[PDB]
Amino acid sequence: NTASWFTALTQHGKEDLKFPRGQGVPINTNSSPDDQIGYYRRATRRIRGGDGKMKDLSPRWYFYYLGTGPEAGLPYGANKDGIIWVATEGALNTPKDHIGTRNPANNAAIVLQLPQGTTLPKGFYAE
Repeated sequence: NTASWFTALTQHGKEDLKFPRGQGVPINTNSSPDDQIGYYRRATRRIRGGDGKMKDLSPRWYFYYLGTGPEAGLPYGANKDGIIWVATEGALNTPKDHIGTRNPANNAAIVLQLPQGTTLPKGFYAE
């Protein structure tokens, strides 16, 4: 009943999303150095195509702070298909339930922006 705080990263290539061991956490001025840790979750959608058959759209990757979201129970590093982990140096490996997720009724999504020098895999674009 709740959404990611940020807009999604859309996967346009065959590469899966992945970041080096200090990159990938979206910028949020209303968060602290301890909170800068979370995961991206892949969300695939299916639509009626041109032949009338079902077809997959491009996968979307949504960021959630650690301890929040559809995989709030997973500890950092947990093995699960469709889940990739990110953290910045100094972040605390504790659940961020104090941040939680977004209610689109009273909060717009934060435009996802990565800090200067973030290395993305092929098929991903940083605004």
